[PDB]
Amino acid sequence: DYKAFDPELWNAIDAEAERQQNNIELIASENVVSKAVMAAQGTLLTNKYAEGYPGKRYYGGTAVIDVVETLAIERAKKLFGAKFANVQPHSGSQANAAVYMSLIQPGDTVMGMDLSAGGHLTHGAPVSFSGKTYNFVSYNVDKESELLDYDAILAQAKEVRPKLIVAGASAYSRIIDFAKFREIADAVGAYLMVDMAHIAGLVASGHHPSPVPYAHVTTTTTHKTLRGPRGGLILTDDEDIAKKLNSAVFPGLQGGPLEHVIAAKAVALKEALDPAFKEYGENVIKNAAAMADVFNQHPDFRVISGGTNNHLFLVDVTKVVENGKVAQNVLEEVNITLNKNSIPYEQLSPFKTSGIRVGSPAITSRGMGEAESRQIAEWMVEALENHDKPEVLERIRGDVKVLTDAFPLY
Amino acid sequence: DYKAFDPELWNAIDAEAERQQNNIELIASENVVSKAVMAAQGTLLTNKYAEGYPGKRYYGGTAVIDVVETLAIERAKKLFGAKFANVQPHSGSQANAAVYMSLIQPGDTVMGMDLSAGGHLTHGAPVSFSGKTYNFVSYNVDKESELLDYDAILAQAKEVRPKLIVAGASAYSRIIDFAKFREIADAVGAYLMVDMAHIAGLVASGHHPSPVPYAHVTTTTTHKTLRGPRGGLILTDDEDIAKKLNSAVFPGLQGGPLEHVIAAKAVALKEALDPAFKEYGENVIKNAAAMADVFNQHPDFRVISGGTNNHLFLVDVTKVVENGKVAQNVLEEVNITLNKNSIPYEQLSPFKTSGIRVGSPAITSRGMGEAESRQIAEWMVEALENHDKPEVLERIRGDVKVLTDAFPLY
Ligand SMILES: Cc1ncc(COP(=O)(O)O)c(CNCC(=O)O)c1O
Ligand SMILES: Cc1ncc(COP(=O)(O)O)c(CNCC(=O)O)c1O
Repeated sequence: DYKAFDPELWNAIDAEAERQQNNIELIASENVVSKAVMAAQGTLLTNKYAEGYPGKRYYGGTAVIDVVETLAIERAKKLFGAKFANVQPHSGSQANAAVYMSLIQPGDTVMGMDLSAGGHLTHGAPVSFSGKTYNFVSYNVDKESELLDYDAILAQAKEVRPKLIVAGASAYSRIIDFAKFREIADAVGAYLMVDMAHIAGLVASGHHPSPVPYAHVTTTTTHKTLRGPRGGLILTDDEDIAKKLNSAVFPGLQGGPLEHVIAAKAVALKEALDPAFKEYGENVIKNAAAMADVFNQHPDFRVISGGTNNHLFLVDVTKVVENGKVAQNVLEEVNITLNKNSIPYEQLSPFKTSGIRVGSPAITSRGMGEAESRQIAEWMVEALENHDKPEVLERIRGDVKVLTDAFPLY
Repeated sequence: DYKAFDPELWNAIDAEAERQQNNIELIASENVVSKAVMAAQGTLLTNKYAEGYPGKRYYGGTAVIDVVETLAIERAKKLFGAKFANVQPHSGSQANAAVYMSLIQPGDTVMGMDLSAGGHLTHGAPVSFSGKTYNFVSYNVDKESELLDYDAILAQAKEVRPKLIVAGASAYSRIIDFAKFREIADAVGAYLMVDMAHIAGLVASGHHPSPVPYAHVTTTTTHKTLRGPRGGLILTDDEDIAKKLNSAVFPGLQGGPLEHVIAAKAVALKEALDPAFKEYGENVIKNAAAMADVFNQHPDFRVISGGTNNHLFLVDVTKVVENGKVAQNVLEEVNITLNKNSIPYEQLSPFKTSGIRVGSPAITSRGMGEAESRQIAEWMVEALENHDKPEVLERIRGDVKVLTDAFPLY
């Protein structure tokens, strides 16, 4: 009945479902969640106000909510090996804000990865509250290797004297050495915060090393590789920091939490505890590597750092099309959606960029394997090399429908 | 059948659905959303990253999200009579942070309603980002009348000279005069921001005059009287302000918006544009006045300000029990949920308080009318008077059950 009351809206919703089905989604930060995760978010837990924490709420009627939120906290702790977790943050951005509010004061100096080399807005962009409220100094990757250089970062930290060093990225493909990051922090008396949003699913699956034992605080989105609902999570092993973080999230930054989304976080966390989640990780890794190999081997394309050891990579497209916006547009013409992306030391406009970013998680969740991944990468190459040949694009689009038909979304 | 995979979680959701069904929910900030609102939040829109705004997004394949977000925006504009809307804020709290970021600077001075008299945490509590970043100086209500004194407030503003005045409350039962707050702001060169979270539904129905033509910026939750999903929303008629508001929400404070929630916002807003929504407004007013009438007349209970012209009211219970907190524990024992609440010039610990806050929107959304409202108040009065007599509560509990069964939740 309700779809009949509001056809403009439900038309659009059904349209997005079909668009997800008919597109090869390579946006590295997307995934395809389980029906269970969506169903948890679609429940009447949305009607409950629950300011406060389990056992100390500011409203009655919260005993069941407590069981739910407590499930979520305990499942995170268990899955990531942390002594404390906070599952209330609305987003990754909010989780990160809460941590800054807990460990440093406005105007304090913070080191963060450079936007262009893979850092997130909340790691010090001047347009973000992060850059506005704190004095962020950025570190980069090496210009020749495109890898983190832990000695250079140490040398810079010794000069800069930060209160906090932030590690983690949106577009770095290689394994990060968290033990080195903590060594660096320790050497200049800084806190270390790790934002593992992109890699949390791989930390869970055993395919990326955990920052949890080395960071004072670890943040993540519950979406992305962890294949959860859209939201945030915070972890730590320090009881005192945990009190500060809890106060920072509420009443410091947020009001009432989204308990329906929290339910959905509990769902996702239990899915990631299942042994099958190790299989998903292994496949995420293989699928991304297979796609990258195609570009490595092709002479007109270069993969940043020469490859990947996680779920994503970047490709410099500028020998074949003008810039990354162009490549993003062309691939979209063949129902392959990704995002243009700055590469390290990017020479072009931020609105244009020299690169594209590709990820495996969504296709891996639809059940695709190495060969499909390889084929996709061939079609991307082919579409960019023939971007001005409508007839080729038309043909690729049809080949892609065969593949999407063959691995249905749900 | 995924519920079989996680029975702890899903049993808990069932428990909460039965708690909500067998409970008279009088927490004034709660409501009961339509199946359609829940369904929209349970969609696969949760899979989609949409940093940016309609037409100017960071990622590809966002043409359908844009239709959905544009519906929410267009509906908020039609419904509230505003020229601009931003529907991305994750919460009421995030919405208010964004306005401050847009209109004033850290350290600037702001007047907002005092917490004891029903201002919100984000209107200046020293444990909120609001009081930590900006110099909040509170106005109160008259000590006698327990009403807002616009003369007193004008004079205080003339001493204080705030950059911004914030009006709106979580616990004031009377009409707020937004024309007066704007003439007050105007007299000192201040912006006026109204946070209408509690009354947005009544504004929507015509039962409370609107702040929108008087406030430079209006904020609200989408949950509460507007009967929508948990979320925030921001309105203005000034274009230059709108641009800032948008930059503040993203990349200023947030990252990716919750487009499934935004779909749900769109749903709720079309519901509120339906002429049936005015009938709901009407009953919300009446049901609250009826529950309030019972306490006025009872000699052991005073109702703050003497009564109400909106969806809520406060009651001093200290005659009959020690404090608000105790009231709340007792009433919960008969399946009546509300919250303890400071009364103006609260004497007692804020962990205790002298009052209860009562609201009609949830019970009105279940179909109850004046007789049931009145009866519910009788039951409350009765349970507080008989608070250590378990055989009585047991009886009230049973009579409550008849009424909850009679007005089933969905
Ligand atoms: C590392 C990192 N941290 C925080 C966030 C922010 O999360 P919210 O959008 O939930 O605020 C992101 C999003 N990154 C977007 C991307 O790479 O596509 C991120 O990659
Ligand atoms: C006036 C007002 N403004 C903002 C908020 C905060 O919204 P979020 O909780 O979505 O951040 C509230 C919550 N008020 C809680 C209550 O009345 O019980 C509020 O009452």
